[PDB]
Amino acid sequence: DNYDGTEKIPDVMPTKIPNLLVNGSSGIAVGMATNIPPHNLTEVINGCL
DNA sequence: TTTTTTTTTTTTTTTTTTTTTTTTTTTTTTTTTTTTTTTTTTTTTTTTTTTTTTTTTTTTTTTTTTTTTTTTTTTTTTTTTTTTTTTTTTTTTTTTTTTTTTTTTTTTTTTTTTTTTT
Repeated sequence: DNYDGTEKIPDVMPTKIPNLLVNGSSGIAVGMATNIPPHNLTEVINGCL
């Protein structure tokens, strides 16, 4: 449920694409900090297979 | 195949101008110091009956020096003109209202790289 409690939000998307490796990410947390480069979708799917 | 003319951007560094850091003078601003106002009470001042011996005004008459007085000639007063100040129509500029068009900034958090100082 959302902040008001009047509507629902997904906890996680049911992805088919490996979005983390594919599109990458970059963010600055208080203690941690992530920096993940993008990747090619065909190569990542071959690795998954 | 060798040799000859011309064209411009650079070795440029110096003159002129512009931009950017500076600090004397009249207009603000916080402080201390002197003018205003309200209570207590307090000896002290001040309002009001009675008696009293006083000292200045009103019977009457006197004069003299200020009140009569006329007249010459000044000189303040009034007239016109022009300048200086005051005051009010006129104009200009700016601000606010509510729907529109556009934009612009300050910080956390981590991790890695430049970019100065020691």
